[PDB]
Amino acid sequence: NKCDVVVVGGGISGMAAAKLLHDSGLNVVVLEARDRVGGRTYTLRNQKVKYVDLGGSYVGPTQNRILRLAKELGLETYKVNEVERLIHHVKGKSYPFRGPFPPVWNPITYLDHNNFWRTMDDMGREIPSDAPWKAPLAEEWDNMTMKELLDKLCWTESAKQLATLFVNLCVTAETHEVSALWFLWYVKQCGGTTRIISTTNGGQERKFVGGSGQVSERIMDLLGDRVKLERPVIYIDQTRENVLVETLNHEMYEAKYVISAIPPTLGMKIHFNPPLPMMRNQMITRVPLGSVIKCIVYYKEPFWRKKDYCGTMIIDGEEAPVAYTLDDTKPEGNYAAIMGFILAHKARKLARLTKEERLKKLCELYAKVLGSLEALEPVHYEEKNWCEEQYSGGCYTTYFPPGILTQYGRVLRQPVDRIYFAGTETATHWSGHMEGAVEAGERAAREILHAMGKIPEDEIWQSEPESVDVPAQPITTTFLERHLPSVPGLLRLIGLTTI
Amino acid sequence: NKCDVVVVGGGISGMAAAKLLHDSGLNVVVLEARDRVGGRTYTLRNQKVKYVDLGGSYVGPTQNRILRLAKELGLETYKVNEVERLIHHVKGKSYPFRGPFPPVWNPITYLDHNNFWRTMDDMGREIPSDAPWKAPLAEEWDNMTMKELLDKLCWTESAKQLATLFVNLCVTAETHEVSALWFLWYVKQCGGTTRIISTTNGGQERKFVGGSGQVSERIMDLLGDRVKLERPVIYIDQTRENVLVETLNHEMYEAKYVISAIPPTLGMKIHFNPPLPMMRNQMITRVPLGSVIKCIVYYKEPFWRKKDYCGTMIIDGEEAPVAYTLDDTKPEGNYAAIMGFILAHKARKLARLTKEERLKKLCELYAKVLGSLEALEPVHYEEKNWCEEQYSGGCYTTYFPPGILTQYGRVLRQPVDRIYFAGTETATHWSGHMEGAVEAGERAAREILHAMGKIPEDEIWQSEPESVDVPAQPITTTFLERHLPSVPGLLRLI
Ligand SMILES: *[C]C1=C([C])[C]=[C@@]23C(=[C]1)N([C][C]([O])[C]([O])[C]([O])[C]OP([O])(=O)OP([O])(=O)O[C][C]1O[C](N4[C]=NC5=C4N=[C]N=C5[N])[C]([O])[C]1[O])C1=NC(=O)[N]C(=O)C1=N2C3#C[C][N][C]1[C][C]C2=C1[C]=[C][C]=[C]2
Ligand SMILES: *[C]C1=C([C])[C]=[C@@]23C(=[C]1)N([C][C]([O])[C]([O])[C]([O])[C]OP([O])(=O)OP([O])(=O)O[C][C]1O[C](N4[C]=NC5=C4N=[C]N=C5[N])[C]([O])[C]1[O])C1=NC(=O)[N]C(=O)C1=N2C3#C[C][N][C]1[C][C]C2=C1[C]=[C][C]=[C]2
Repeated sequence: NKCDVVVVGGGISGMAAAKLLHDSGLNVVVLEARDRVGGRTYTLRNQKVKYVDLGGSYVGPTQNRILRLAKELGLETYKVNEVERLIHHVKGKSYPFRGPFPPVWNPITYLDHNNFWRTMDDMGREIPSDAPWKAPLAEEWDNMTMKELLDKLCWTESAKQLATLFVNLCVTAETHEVSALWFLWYVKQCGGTTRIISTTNGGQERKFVGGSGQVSERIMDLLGDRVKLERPVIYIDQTRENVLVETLNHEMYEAKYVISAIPPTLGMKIHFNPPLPMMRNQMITRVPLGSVIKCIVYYKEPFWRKKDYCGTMIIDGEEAPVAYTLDDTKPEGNYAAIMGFILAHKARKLARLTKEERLKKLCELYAKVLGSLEALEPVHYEEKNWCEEQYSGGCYTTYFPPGILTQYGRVLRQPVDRIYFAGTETATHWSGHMEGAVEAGERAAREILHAMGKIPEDEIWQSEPESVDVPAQPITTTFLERHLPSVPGLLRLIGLTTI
Repeated sequence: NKCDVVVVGGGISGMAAAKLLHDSGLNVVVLEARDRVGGRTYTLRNQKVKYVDLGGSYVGPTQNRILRLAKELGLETYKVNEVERLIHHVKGKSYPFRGPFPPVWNPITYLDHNNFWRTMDDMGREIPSDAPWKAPLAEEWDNMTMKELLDKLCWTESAKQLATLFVNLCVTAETHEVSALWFLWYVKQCGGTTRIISTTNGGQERKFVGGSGQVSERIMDLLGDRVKLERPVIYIDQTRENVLVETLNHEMYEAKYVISAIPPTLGMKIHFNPPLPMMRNQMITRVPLGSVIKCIVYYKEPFWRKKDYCGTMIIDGEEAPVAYTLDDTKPEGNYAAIMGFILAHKARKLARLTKEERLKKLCELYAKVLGSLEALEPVHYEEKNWCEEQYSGGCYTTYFPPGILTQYGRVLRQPVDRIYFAGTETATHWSGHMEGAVEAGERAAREILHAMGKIPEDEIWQSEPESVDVPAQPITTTFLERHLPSVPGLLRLI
């Protein structure tokens, strides 16, 4: 019944919030809908895989909050394998490469590719991380989809195709589904195009030894019986002196404050008294999560390494069920595995199939891409379709369709009386990621500490010292990358010389 | 506790479903979240207005189901005033006109306007009403917004501005918010551009004497204590022999079948056991409702009629809080009033203001557009911001953002075990309207009758005889309207 703060949701954000509050001496309760904590993180354990992350998994440089929290919990990271060559598979052919990005040889195509990424980052610099709706061209950019932006910027199909895959992979949505302003904000607040996408020096550099689910689990261990599992919140009443929070199994909790640490749209599952203010009421119907099946195919050995492939495949084309893979082999070199994402519309399309049918399709794809018959001999398979989850709504995160972020973005983390808002979606750095979950959980907790008069206003948002274990190299450009013209730029230079 | 069918939602669709089932001899219970029935319809009564529709109000030709149901309930309609001239107000100036549509004089502009509406209807003919995702170009049209389509088709700013207002008014959303495929389907399934937008011979021809709220109210009267008010459904369990439906006030209902007669996204307010199938689970997060404040300003007299204006104003431009009005005066000629809609982003923008501030802005706008100081002297004001409604989500209806209808549209009315889906959103004719609410409620009820073996499969979908009281005139085109070239067409001919 009675406590200081009810935290709705026991994912990383809710758990990080509860831990901060608990450490500060408050009585906290975590109400978790599922029979488990972790939410969009889920580490499955069995003898065949030992452990496997079926949800969020990767951490990297500049994600200092999750790294600190995980380290404090006694967790270690290891590096995702990127020793050997990456593969870019396009028009039925594999092109192995080193360095972070697929090489482009055609001079015009090179100009187009260079300009596109540059322009994405250029536009991003005009977008405040904490207020994307304040960008000078916010309305213009919000009123077009990423598809329209690609159509305008990409003068080659090659660039347009790679850019599309980039969007699909980053936010598990189609280019036509998402606002350009939102996507540009999303990339920028993850440190830019290079940082968001890279393995070495980027968001995918590392995984936790033992799985990411240990973050939430070990916090639950610390909190003990303060975490209530199988307590979906159905009702929040703020009409009386103390906030009343009711669960589906007919329990009532009474608190001074509430943190909502659930995906924004899942706020819809709660009936509010009094009703939410108009802007939030409508916002939570406007913010879907993306669509993904995360699939892990196990093999006797990491055979791709013998062919000087690290296991990273960037796979273009409608026929390919999986557009991106990473080596998921354990740091010890055993439980050899390829992790692949079935993205956006393909998650919808292929969900109809059986698990065995999806396995077959993946193996046949990998055999082609790796040029290896061994890919047809899996020893085990695990998958998770996040679209089916009632208490997630999707993965990885919430996307904003055209027009929504400028109209409703302001209210995402605006408190509603005594309800404060956590969740990765409310983060200003690495939103959509485990890192953002930590930032948002701890910020929301500190908003409550400030409301209680326990800390000053300037302590609500707190900077994080850089990890000593995972230092960040800066993202650099060359002179040529900076100043090479776009395709229309080159054409204007031709026009002026001809005239 | 125990009944044959639980209907979730006591709007027109839920009520029409419950009435059909009740009339067939089944024991029905209606679980309604609010302390009233009617949902997106709401008729307020007081001495100042007598009655006023603050939600859905208008009915017209080809809406034969709502007309039949209302007539059976003892309701009558009257005609919205369109005797005198309509006004098109653009770039700060009022252009009175007769006939249904604002005249365009510039030849190039005329060609562009003519082509646009014609193209909208041409495209709609390729969109199956019962399966828009089966349109030949479904993906192409679904993957662009209405803004992109208008940008492609409209060679004049004049056409683009009127087309934008048309979209804003029809679906209370911005052109950039909505899928082109969905919007083209929406218009087509209301009988086309002329039918959806027209007062005389269209969707806005008539209102119910006494208010539209009477449809739901009178069905509640028939059903008596079978209607449970202030029973928001929170939980549906289909794991056992009978379906279990739980409400917020801790009541449990047990039924053979359930009809969900709530806006699709409001399905999110219910926790499901077992979980919903993946496609519906995600669909109900992808389908918002539009944004509108419906405002009615009352005057001593319908003074605009004296200036030979009917009260219809089509008002372009960002500064105007209200883009569209109709005369809301009673058939008797008293309680003179102008009904206006504050649409889409303007509903969001102006919601910050006080009721009094909104009244002032509307009166000043109407004074300008009507060229009448009398507009500055209101005697009363009523308004409703549908964006604030927990158990509606918005008005008038659900819109589909780009990419959604083709990917998820199939599951909108697909049964989930013993749950069948009503609500205007699931209609195939006049979806988004009170007519669609009736169609969907009666169809969902008949799906359950068929599942019980009471009626054959071919009786699930039932045709409706035309109203004798509100007959439909056909929508016609002229030879020139049909064959005049577009702007690019004229350029190719040059
Ligand atoms: C799913 C997923 C996947 C598959 C993958 C991934 C992911 C995911 N991600 C994301 C993450 O995970 C997230 O962000 C997190 O986790 C979040 O957190 P939060 O905020 O906390 O949330 P959640 O988890 O959801 O939680 C919540 C909770 O609550 C609950 N509930 C609900 N409702 C309710 C409740 N309770 C009570 N009551 C009520 N009513 C639930 O149950 C839960 O528990 C990620 N992230 C990171 O960081 N990393 C990673 O890795 C991940 N993953 C991904 C990724 C991807 N990546 C890719 C590759 C390449 C690239 C990319 C991207 C970009 C660029 C490049
Ligand atoms: C709001 C509105 C307005 C302002 C206006 C209008 C409208 C609206 N509309 C629409 C209508 O109203 C609709 O459609 C109907 O009503 C619907 O129905 P239904 O389907 O049945 O639905 P609702 O109502 O919503 O109901 C539901 C119910 O449920 C309940 N819930 C929820 N949740 C829950 C519950 N319960 C239990 N549990 C749970 N959880 C609720 O509460 C409710 O009750 C319309 N329509 C028609 O027809 N008419 C009219 O007039 C209308 N309005 C509008 C219109 C406009 N118009 C415009 C002018 C010119 C033009 C236009 C358009 C187009 C073209 C042209």
